[PDB]
Amino acid sequence: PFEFVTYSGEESSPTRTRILSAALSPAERAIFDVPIEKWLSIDRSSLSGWKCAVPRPVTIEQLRPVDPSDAILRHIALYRGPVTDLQLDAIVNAANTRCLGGGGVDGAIHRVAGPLLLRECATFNGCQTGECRLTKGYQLPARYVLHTVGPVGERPDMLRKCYRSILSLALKNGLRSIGFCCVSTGVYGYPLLPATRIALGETRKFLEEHGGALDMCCFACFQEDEYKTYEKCVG
Repeated sequence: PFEFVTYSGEESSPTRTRILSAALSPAERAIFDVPIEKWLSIDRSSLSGWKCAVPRPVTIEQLRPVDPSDAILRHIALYRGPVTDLQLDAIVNAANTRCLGGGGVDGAIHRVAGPLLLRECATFNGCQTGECRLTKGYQLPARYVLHTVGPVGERPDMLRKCYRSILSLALKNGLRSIGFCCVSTGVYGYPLLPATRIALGETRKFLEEHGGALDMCCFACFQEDEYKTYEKCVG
């Protein structure tokens, strides 16, 4: 009934051309051609080209909410592991401005999802800082990927704007569960604790104003320092 909103903002190309010129099998081409709106509910195993690349996905049912009693914290969990394990409606990819893969979480999301993720990214012209692109998740257990570009260094309005762009696209398109990674921390140099407070603060904001639209915001903390910082902040 609705066309998805796939970019939160308003609108090198040789590389994009080369990525898009690569041959596809007929089975891969059929996956790539599924309309973005249908991917959420399609039976992915009905497509002969598809498989899930994560042997034991983590489902909503397996996540421990921070506090079941609380109207907000029943919808938040922490996960000790990579965001790519999470079988949710979307996971967040901490991309760069080119939005064509890279190192760290960007690179691992591309490896698990398979080469169609890169190909879909090559159909649009990058992602501005503060904004979010939506793509299918291909071989990930999660249905979609929310590609966001965080700021370099400690720019709080810009980082807030990432979390807003992500949560706003999720609400508009009916994505009810989101797996977050730690945007702008590590090599982009946003200090970990202040970044974490922005992430949790914006998420709380959304959960207060839009209770019946979001079932679960999961914060995947692959590293120990990330996990302990989030753990201390939430309870």
